[PDB]
Amino acid sequence: NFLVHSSNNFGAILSSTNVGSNTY
Amino acid sequence: NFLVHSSNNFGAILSSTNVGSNTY
Amino acid sequence: NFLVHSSNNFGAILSSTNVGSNTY
Amino acid sequence: NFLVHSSNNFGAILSSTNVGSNTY
Amino acid sequence: NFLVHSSNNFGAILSSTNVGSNTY
Amino acid sequence: NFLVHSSNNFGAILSSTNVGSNTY
Amino acid sequence: NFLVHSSNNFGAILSSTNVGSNTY
Amino acid sequence: NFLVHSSNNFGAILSSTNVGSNTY
Amino acid sequence: NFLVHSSNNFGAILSSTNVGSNTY
Amino acid sequence: NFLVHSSNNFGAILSSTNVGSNTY
Amino acid sequence: NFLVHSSNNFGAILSSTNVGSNTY
Amino acid sequence: NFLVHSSNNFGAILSSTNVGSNTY
Repeated sequence: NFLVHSSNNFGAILSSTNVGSNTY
Repeated sequence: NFLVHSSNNFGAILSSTNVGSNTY
Repeated sequence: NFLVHSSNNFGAILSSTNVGSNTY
Repeated sequence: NFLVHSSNNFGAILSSTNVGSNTY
Repeated sequence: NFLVHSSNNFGAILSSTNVGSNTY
Repeated sequence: NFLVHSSNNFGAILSSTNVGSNTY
Repeated sequence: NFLVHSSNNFGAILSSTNVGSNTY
Repeated sequence: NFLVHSSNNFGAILSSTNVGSNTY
Repeated sequence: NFLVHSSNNFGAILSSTNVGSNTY
Repeated sequence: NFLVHSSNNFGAILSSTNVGSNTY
Repeated sequence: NFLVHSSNNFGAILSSTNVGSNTY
Repeated sequence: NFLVHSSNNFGAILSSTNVGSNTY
């Protein structure tokens, strides 16, 4: 069992996450 | 069993996620 | 069993996800 | 058993997903 | 058993998905 | 059992996360 | 100008929507 | 100008929405 | 100009939304 | 200009939202 | 200009939101 | 200009939000 995980990133990443604004 | 996972990214990524704004 | 997964990205990606705005 | 998965992307991708706006 | 999957993309893709706006 | 995990980052990353603004 | 919209639902509704699984 | 919107729901609703699983 | 919006819900609602699982 | 918004909820609501699991 | 917003909730609400698990 | 906002909650609310687990 030989397992290899490779992740390479070379680009700018912009992330906006909004969770909420719910009225109950 | 030989397993290889390769992920390469070279492009700018913009992500906007909005979860919410529900009225109950 | 030889398994290889390769993912290469070179293009700009723009993603907008909106989940919500439901009135109950 | 030899398995190979290759995915290559070179084009700009724009995705808009809206789930919601349901009145109950 | 030799299996090969190849996907190559070179064109701009624009996708708009709207699920919702149902009145109950 | 041979396991290798490699993560390499070379791009600027900007992340904004907002959780809240719920009225009860 | 008098306008009235009335929607009444009394039956169980099951909806499954799958958008995707496209290879480019 | 008199406008009235009324929505009444009395039935169980089950909704499954899957957007994605696209290979580029 | 008289405007009235009324929404009443009395039934159990189950919603599952999955957006993603795209390979680029 | 008279405006009234009324939302009443009496049923249990279960919501699961998953955004992600994308490989770039 | 008379504006009234009323929101009343009487049912148990369970919400699970997962944003992430993306490999770059 | 008369404005009134009223929010009333009487039901137990359980919320789980996970943002993260991204590999770069």
